[PDB]
Amino acid sequence: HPDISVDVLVIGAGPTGLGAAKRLNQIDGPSWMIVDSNETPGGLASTDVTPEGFLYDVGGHVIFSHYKYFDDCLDEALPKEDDWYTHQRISYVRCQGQWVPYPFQNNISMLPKEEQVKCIDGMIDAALEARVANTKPKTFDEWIVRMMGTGIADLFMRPYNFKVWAVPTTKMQCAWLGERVAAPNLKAVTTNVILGKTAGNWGPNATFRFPARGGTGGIWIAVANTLPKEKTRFGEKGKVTKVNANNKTVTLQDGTTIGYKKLVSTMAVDFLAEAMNDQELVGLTKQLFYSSTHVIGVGVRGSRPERIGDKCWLYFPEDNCPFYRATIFSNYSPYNQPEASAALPTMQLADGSRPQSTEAKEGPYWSIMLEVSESSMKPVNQETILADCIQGLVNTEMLKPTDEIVSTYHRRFDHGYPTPTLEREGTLTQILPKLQDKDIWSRGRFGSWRYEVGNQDHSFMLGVEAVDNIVNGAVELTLNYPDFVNGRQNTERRLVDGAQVFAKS
Amino acid sequence: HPDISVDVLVIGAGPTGLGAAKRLNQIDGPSWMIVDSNETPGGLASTDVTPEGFLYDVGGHVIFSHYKYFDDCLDEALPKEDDWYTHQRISYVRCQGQWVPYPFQNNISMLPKEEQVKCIDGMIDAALEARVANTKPKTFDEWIVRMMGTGIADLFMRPYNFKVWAVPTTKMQCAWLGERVAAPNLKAVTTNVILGKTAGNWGPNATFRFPARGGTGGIWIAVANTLPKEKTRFGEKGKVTKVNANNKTVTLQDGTTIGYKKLVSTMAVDFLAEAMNDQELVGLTKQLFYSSTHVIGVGVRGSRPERIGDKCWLYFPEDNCPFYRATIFSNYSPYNQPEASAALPTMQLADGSRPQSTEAKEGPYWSIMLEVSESSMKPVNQETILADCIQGLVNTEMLKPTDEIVSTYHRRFDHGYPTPTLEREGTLTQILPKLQDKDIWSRGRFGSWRYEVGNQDHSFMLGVEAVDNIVNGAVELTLNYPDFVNGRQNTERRLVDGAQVFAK
Amino acid sequence: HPDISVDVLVIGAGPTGLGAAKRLNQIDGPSWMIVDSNETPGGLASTDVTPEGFLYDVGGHVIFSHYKYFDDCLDEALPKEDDWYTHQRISYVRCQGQWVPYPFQNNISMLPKEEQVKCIDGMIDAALEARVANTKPKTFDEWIVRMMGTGIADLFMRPYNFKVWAVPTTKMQCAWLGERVAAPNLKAVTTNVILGKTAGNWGPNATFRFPARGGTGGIWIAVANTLPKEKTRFGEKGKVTKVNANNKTVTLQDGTTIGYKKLVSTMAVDFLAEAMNDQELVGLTKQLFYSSTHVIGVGVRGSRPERIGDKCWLYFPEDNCPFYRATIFSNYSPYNQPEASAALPTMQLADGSRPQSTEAKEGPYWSIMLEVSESSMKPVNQETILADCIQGLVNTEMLKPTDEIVSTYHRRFDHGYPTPTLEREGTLTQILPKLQDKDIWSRGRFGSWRYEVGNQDHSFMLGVEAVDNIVNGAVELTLNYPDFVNGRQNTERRLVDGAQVFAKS
Amino acid sequence: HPDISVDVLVIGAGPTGLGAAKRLNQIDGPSWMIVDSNETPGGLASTDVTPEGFLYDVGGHVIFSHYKYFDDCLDEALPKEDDWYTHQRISYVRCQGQWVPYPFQNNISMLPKEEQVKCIDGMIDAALEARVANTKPKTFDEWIVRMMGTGIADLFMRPYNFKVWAVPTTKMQCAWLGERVAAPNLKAVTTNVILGKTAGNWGPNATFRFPARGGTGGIWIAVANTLPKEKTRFGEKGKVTKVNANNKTVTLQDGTTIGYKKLVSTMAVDFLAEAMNDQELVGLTKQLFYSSTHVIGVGVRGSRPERIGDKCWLYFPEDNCPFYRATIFSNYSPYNQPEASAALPTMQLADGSRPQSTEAKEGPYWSIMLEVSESSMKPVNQETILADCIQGLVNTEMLKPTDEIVSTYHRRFDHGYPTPTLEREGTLTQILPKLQDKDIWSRGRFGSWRYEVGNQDHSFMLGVEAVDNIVNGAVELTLNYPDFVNGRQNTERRLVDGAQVFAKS
Ligand SMILES: O=c1ccn([C@@H]2O[C@H](COP(=O)(O)OP(=O)(O)O)[C@@H](O)[C@H]2O)c(=O)[nH]1
Repeated sequence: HPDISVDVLVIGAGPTGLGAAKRLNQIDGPSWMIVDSNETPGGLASTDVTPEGFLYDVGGHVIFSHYKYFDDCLDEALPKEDDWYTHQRISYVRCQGQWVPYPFQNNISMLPKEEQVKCIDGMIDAALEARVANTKPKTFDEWIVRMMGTGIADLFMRPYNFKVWAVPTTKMQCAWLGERVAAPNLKAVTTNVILGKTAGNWGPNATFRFPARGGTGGIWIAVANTLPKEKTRFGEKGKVTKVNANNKTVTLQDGTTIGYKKLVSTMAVDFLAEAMNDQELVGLTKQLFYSSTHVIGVGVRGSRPERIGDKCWLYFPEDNCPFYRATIFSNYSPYNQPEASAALPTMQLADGSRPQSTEAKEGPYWSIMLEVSESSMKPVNQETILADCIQGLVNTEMLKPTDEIVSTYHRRFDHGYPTPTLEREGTLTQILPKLQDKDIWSRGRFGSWRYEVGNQDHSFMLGVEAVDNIVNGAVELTLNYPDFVNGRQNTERRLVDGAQVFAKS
Repeated sequence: HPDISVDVLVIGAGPTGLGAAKRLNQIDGPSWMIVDSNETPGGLASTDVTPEGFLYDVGGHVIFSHYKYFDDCLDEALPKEDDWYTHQRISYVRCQGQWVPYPFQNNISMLPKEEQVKCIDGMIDAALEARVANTKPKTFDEWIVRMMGTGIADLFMRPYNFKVWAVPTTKMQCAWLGERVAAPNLKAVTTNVILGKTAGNWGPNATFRFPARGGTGGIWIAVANTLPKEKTRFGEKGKVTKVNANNKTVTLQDGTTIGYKKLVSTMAVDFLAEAMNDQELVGLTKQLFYSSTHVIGVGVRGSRPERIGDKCWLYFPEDNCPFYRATIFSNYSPYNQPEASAALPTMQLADGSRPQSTEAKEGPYWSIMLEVSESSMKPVNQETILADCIQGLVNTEMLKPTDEIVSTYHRRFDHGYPTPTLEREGTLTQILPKLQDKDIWSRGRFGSWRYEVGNQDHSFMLGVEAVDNIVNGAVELTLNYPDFVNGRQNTERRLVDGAQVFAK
Repeated sequence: HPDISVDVLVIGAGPTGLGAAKRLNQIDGPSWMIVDSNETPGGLASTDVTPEGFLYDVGGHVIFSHYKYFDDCLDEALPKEDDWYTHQRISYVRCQGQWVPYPFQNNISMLPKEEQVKCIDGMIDAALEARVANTKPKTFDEWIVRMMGTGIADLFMRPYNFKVWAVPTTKMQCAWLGERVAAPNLKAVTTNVILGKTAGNWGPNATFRFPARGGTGGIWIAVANTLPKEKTRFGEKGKVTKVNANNKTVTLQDGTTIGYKKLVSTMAVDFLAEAMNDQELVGLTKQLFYSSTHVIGVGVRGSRPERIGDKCWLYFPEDNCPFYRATIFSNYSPYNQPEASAALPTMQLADGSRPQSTEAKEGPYWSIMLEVSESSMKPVNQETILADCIQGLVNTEMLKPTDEIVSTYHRRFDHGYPTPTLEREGTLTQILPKLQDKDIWSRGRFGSWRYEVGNQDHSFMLGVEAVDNIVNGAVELTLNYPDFVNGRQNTERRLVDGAQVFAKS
Repeated sequence: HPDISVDVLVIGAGPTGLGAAKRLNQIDGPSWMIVDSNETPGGLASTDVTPEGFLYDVGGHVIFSHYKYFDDCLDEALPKEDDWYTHQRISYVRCQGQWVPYPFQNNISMLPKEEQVKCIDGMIDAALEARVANTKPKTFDEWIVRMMGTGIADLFMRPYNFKVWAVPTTKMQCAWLGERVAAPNLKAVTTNVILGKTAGNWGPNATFRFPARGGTGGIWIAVANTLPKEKTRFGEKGKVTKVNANNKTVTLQDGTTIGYKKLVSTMAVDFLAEAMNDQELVGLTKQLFYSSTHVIGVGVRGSRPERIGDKCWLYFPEDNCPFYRATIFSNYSPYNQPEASAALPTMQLADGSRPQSTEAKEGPYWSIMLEVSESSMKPVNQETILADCIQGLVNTEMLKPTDEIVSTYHRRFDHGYPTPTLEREGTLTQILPKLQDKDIWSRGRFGSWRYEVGNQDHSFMLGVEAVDNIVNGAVELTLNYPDFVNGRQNTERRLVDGAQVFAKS
């Protein structure tokens, strides 16, 4: 007999695991428990803070929900109006020393004239071939050339996507992008070139809210707080070291054993294979691909420069900086960095030289969060990446050479993005059903490895829907039909369902 | 305060209502109750019998299940292997003196060559056009011609569908057919023509099962029997006459009042609006279109003729018979008609003449079930339709003039098919949201009026999913996404889910 | 027996007849003569002069030669370099207050933006449609729309062509336009729009030459002059009144009769039929359609205005003027109008008002030549047309209200354009063979009624080739295969052929 | 100064040279003469006879004319009705034991059902792709696949064409085939498949005439006979050995020199380059490609067998025989082989065995003429080719093993077909104009190397038109525009033109 027995054990307390927990807690039927090796829940949706008081999320995190259930839980956890800030998405792409509104492909109008001709010519060729196309594109690259043409492909899509995905567009599938990659309309785009008009509204994150305190991690801390504490085990005491799939037993680092009837595993599935000592699973998970994410944080002295303004996040396709994206993190909340009266010495100027004075001085302060991808196809020198990011901020004119840096942050996240490679699905349809036969629901950004349903809401609902399948025979819609859930408002499932209304009387 | 109060009230005990009831019974949470004006549950999935002992379903009823949950409930209701008979899905199209295997286009080698030429030319035109198509068809008619070409459309799908729907194909939408591209398989069709080959779309793995006893209606009696009797109210005592949606009160014919928190209504939505005395909904539901169904049954003396053979159901595009479909119902179960030793007098011969003798003779017997549609655009003379069907049987060479008819059956079903008109969705998306705002789940063949999710399995699951929506916040997939549920096997939901395992 | 007998009789001494005569003269085999009712050769390629000394051709006459033989004859006729002036082929379209360089579509950058948008959108439709087109257009109108799209077609080619042909574009065939595919050059059009530029289809290479003296008519006087005078009969003495086909006899005004073995007739075929008293051919030729041409000339005082500049001919699609084309005729040669020292009084101001003085003043002078079409489908008030044209010049900003007009000219030419109606070929394939069965070669702008080979060079060569068919069995390429002769370098036939080189030895 | 001096020298007296000569003789202006290294004119349109009395043309030669001028000359040369026989083309393709009516691709209906499926499927794929194609095929092979599909390509077009052309279809251009390779109509072909109908009327030689005596060579002997003998020089005395383009002098084998002003050369252009001692031209002509033709003749004892019947010529794509074509030469004229009363011993049986006796027996007789191609890509064993042909006749059931052969013929013609390679036009555009600038008209099947205009009537007219260009400035239409001359009735040029009629008066 194990030290503990539950009907449903949940491994991991990032958004996916917390979703499972919240639904299990709502249903209030089967016995359950949730573990995490980190004292603080949140996973990749956590927030660090530097010794100088600058917060950094794990790169640009912005909340946009496809589901009422997710909204209910966020609202329950942070109920007050002042718990949140609402923002309009101000996003641009850096091209030829100018800012082009996102998305690039919908704003050819803001490019130099020569590039406009190249881009429109390409789009015209794409339009004409699309008129007689009877096959579907097989790769990301093919999709790009078919929907946008060579000009936009060469000028932006190919270099940008390598820079973020850390693999070439030719290596990726194209079934994942319905809600990620705007397909430009030939008429609309040439119309906007003629009129000198912009088109900045595409996509589900054109408007967003952000938590007032604690960064994104504050959401997940607060959501986890609504759970019955005795059913949680966060910390070294919650680290899973072994999974015995055959005896339905999990063993924690400190030796505690947990018996389960059903397992919801949200750890990276490659890690799960290893913990299962299941060599067949290990070899299959090794066929999957992922990129690592470097997050670099820079804290800067001074009121917000006019050149920065209300910008939220910014894309960098070009080669004068190593990061693919920058977020003006100080625009998301005034509590993402120190108050103006906080005294901090300058650590260095942006040009890398030492400050004239070592004296602690006041603010105000603003804050830039940078992301740099890494993979076996795109190596990164970890020792120079911080300095390279800062010089890149100078190169791109985000920072003046004389700007004063009062805080820095660098952290590498090994599992950053699950790459939509050509091989992904062939591999997953071997992995998942083999786990499913053992009553293991492997779910989440790396639990199920599907980026198109890899945001916080998707993740949370992967957890919720796993529970709903386990208990109520629900369809795992988010897991198996990304375009379906992303294309509709999912209003049916609520934090209070009829089951609870009826049972209360 | 009403005589009875329940959390969820279910109106109607056809497949849809029985689905709601089965799921509620499984969940064993909220209180509930199911009513029907008929003593026998089953609705349009019920079965009649003539005084001569010949059963007739409400027209051809062949089960193809898209759902494990539905299978679970059928298996539970009729668990024994000898409760069912299995058959291949054998069907033909009657055309120009031939039984052409379905699908029609793969079998046109049976037609005269000159006709084959016109068919192939038309399908070539359609394939060339499909190659450069950049719009979807807007009408059923457009969809038909783009798939088949002119000549083939004119021979089968066009005239057949008018005889079925009782409205022209030019007046119907085509989204209900699903997302498949409307385009010919030119090579498959031309290949069979070149080879002089025929081929039906059936075989050892393309089968259906039919209940051994009581016809299709036997399934629903069995399913209903698994319910707690006290939570059902079937018959005159269960007829709903008034629905006060603001009080959430329903009034029965005998005067009994039922209070509910949520209503699952499976009656025809047009009757619901009348029962609600809601003038806006009456006006809206009166904008929907439907056809009535005449079911004609003919019992015949003799062993099964070779010309009939293993045929299951048959299509009639031509105008030498009024029915659009015939079913050799005697092929579905031996118990659909009397045993061979049963003695019955001949009522008439197939050509209408009187029999030589009035004496009762033995069988064996076989049985034909016919369907004729009726709408404002296609009237039916109820006084001659039986005789006209029987003449139709002679014209189509199903019966010889000498065949001895020993039983006849005719019944008209007012609400038979809900029509996928071009206007349907424009109307439904005003009716359904309004009923939803009043906590009324109107669901079913005429509850929600969507033919593409209008079979027994869809109907059942419409009731199941409505309850799952009410209780567990489930998505109503069958209701809103027919292509979704029809394109996959729905395995997740079971008669025994985790929740019931953990509870015990 | 007739008064005169020849092998080959040529009726008409316009370019077609002169071509026939030049080839007969070169061949110097069969006997021949050429007659004309006019003492001056040239036909519709003649030139008038006003009492004030302003020359006017019969509307804008610009030579583009497809044939070496035609070049040879023009050179022989006017051999000196100073017999010609050379000009670039400079033309514009008057549209919405702008002079848009030709071709119209490559220059829509001059139009307002919202209109550019509508033009480009329509041309995009046209390009997409052209990509899947498997049929040839059947009318002029369909051809226009397929080449240009709706918006651009509505701005220029549609209203302009109605004003030219005096019949709707929907009533004309399109084979006469050549074999080129009716499809947009979308990239060239959007590229000039994107670059905001203009560009006409002329330059140092795209030029025409124009006779230094006597207008276009000086060419044909000089060509005719190389003929043996005794073989010509020009004037009232040369007017044909009767053609007896069955007897092969022609009768002139003064009662003179000419017998022939072969007849080359260049008179309007409908007139030929009348002259033949052939009721059947009369009935057929009346089924042909033609427009009449009003030529209006305006002589103006002043040096050439800057706004006019080097413009040569100009197109007018809009209805603020009755003319479809204007020519800056004073730009073709300084001898098309009086020298600056010549003195003329002002007849009226461009706004119609009387001049302040009636005194004769000096120049310099410039000159405008306008064309107005007329047909049953489009009447012309011959009494107001001059004044309407002059108002048109003001409306189109060609003339200021103050401009001083010193000379006016108006002449109506009954057979002006042979119309390429949908019916034209069905009628001509009945007419020409019947004439051919009688050894009658009916050829020329109205001799054979085919606009696409209705220019000076085509006409001249129609006569040349008819003679060559008569004598040497040559194929009549120009007559029967317009696309062939217009698409190739016609260098084989020369004014001096082997036959003449060999004979003189 | 040279021994002889003429305005126009014609080298070669095959159809092309005789065409030149006939026209120079009709014009009767410039002096001229014609020379040939052979005493009997006719070139590749000549006829041999075996010692046993069996005639053989140089492979299947059948007369079909696009030109009245050609007709006039044949009719003048052989004016009597009994000089000619008229025949319906009866032509088949040997495929899988069956005779498939010509053209193969229009008679899929005669193939076995399984092959019908493969062929139609292929034609369906081709039709669908052709619906959206916007590029011309570049190679013969591409054209084949595009117009007929892969089933017919593999079954018939690819093996058959290598077998005639002696190069693979991938090496040839496709601009030459308008009148040679039928493009099948999907509806028509599948309709005949369904109805079991044949379609055997395609093409310009569906009906033909053949001279009653002397074989094809009889025509050119008779045509040459109409020329002034003193202007001809045929035999060793007329063999050109040297051409000096700069001096415009030709040297014959016997040392005779001839000065010309204009040269019409009809010898193979590669021979001309060598004779010119012009290394640059030799180098260019070596870039052309040609196949050699082996003609094999077999005379057979017996009345015409029923399996042969009225067959004219037959095609053999299969590798069970070396010949690409067989002609039933005895069907063309009763005078192509001996009378029935002639006694001839049996030389061999068709199975290869010697016959019993040397007894000379009577006929009647019939005759098969076979063609085998050869090139550097397709060697032929000359020592066995006769026996291989005869065994081929047995494999294809044309001859029974016991058939008695009474005469055999074999001759190799070095230049047989000028191959339409991809490179041909590029090379000819460097060759022909260079010769033209030296007053050399190189014309004919190997004079100008263009197969699409390589028939007897084409060749003749290339000579006629060259003279017409030289004397009268005519366009050389056949040479430069094969589809033009092949698609029209060429009726204008006659043996008696207006010129001769007028001068005779
Ligand atoms: O059934 C047939 C027979 C021949 N050809 C083609 O026709 C061409 C010309 O052959 P033809 O015998 O008419 O001319 P010849 O070889 O005598 O020059 C060949 O190269 C073949 O490719 C064809 O398309 N279908």
